[PDB]
Amino acid sequence: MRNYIQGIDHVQVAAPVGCEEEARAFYGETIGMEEIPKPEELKKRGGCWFKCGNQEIHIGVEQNFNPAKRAHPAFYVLKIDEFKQELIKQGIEVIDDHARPDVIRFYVSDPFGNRIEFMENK
Amino acid sequence: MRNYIQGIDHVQVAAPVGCEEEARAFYGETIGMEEIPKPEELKKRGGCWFKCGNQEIHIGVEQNFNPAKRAHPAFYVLKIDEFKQELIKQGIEVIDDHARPDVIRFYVSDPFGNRIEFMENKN
Repeated sequence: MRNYIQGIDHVQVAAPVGCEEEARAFYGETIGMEEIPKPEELKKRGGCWFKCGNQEIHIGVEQNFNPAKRAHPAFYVLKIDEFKQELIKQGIEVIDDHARPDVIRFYVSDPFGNRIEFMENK
Repeated sequence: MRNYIQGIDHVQVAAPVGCEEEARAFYGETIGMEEIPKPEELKKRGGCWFKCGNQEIHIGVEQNFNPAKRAHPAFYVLKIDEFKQELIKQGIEVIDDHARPDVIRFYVSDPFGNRIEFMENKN
């Protein structure tokens, strides 16, 4: 078979109804992603989209939300140790991980309890 | 604040213990992604990694696996039309989505019940 898949366009992360202020304050303010406008048709669904490099993260509203604690997206970060201190400074709780040896990584939870990984190569 | 975040490096998709054969059959054979060897130190954890463009998908083993039927990763596809009919040819069930009119897209479930989305911009 031919090679159709070109990469990850975006990841969708779930959140409850009314999540927007908190989503904006964490993804936008705190970790510093740029919010982007949703397509006109999809606005009526609630939620927020944010840009990270050539990819996006779509925070989507769910009727019966449960956070994703295991499966999760991993974002590549420049200057990870500087970024991490910027998070710690803002009261974000971080969890370091040394299991993968040529990579620096840590985990955080978004305001809704969803697992996020940040990594950079050593 | 400076702009530290560069992109999505990978997505971790959960699966049960013993999933490797079924994961390779679907992610590798069916959808056609290239299997990537895991770091030596991580072998014992089970699971498999597949390449997609400058990104990866990591299938990670979970004893307490719960499939992600709603929140999911979305993969960009060239010639999605033709990709979709290649999946149907192989007996894969596809669920089209027409809500976003600038984009063609559809969902499938992997063998463990996780939702995956495929999309392409319209020309």
